[PDB]
Amino acid sequence: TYVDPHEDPTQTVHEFAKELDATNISIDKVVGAGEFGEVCSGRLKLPSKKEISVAIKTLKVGYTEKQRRDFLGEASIMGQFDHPNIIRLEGVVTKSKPVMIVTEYMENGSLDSFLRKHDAQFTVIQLVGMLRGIASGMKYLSDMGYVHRDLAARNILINSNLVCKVSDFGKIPIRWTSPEAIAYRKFTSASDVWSYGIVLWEVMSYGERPYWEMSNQDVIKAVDEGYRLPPPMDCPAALYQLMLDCWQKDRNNRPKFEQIVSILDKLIRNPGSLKIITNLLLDQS
Ligand SMILES: Nc1ncnc2c1ncn2[C@@H]1O[C@H](COP(=O)(O)OP(=O)(O)NP(=O)(O)O)[C@@H](O)[C@H]1O
Ligand SMILES: [Mg+2]
Repeated sequence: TYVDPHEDPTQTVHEFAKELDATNISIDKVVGAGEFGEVCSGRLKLPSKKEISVAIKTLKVGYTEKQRRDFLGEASIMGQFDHPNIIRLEGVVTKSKPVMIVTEYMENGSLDSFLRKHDAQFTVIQLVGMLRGIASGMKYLSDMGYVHRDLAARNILINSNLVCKVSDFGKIPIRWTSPEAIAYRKFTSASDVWSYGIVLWEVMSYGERPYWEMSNQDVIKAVDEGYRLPPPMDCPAALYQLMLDCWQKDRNNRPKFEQIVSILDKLIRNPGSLKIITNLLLDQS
């Protein structure tokens, strides 16, 4: 079971995060920018003396106490999960400044941008492998009682071996959010399943934006009317059906993450199944 960080004296992070000795951290280069400061790549020397690659996020100089709480709050969530398809927290640095969060390094970065650089260049089995990993991570998160609420290809990271891992544990990504969650903030693991369907579409579309640049009001209305994203080019029928199933109007009719993992495992085991190949499309009822 997950425990929601919220009134601890200062750190609920140390309950779920190792304090690292900064002598064990080396910084290589800046690789991104976040809400709270820079993201860099580097190396961590473990207590066993093994050295691994890591991503390092720093809290900007002159941070507000709210910024520090939000920053470290991500770590306090992430550190509750230990799963091959959820980004691994190596630890935090809080006893010296800048404050740091250290995570496993993912060489190929965010999944959406990675796929956009490789349009039509992976096999269907490679894409299904990516999707299976994401579903497996979500199965564990849902098992722990955690609703992600931001599941999107931009919040999945991918490593040198194409292994995909759920990231971003911080209103309202409209394009990724279930109709009931938009309508009245009904967030459940079934709303994450909806989001997963959108990620499935993103992956099979090589990082096309869901609903393109449609007005948000039109995304909301169109989906409510029963319209759905169309099958990506050369999309296996099995995978488009899985998207449609994730996008059922009635949240109780959507598959559970365990079922999604099972469906994808069957496609991996019987790759011939993927050879059957399938503007918004109306599929009311
Ligand atoms: N563990 C990691 N390994 C390698 N690169 C990473 C890692 N974490 C973050 N990055 C890189 O840093 C970028 C920004 O980090 P991210 O976790 O997306 O923070 P953010 O606050 O969501 N900012 P953005 O995604 O740019 O709006 C990502 O797109 C990656 O390229
Ligand atoms: Mg991000």
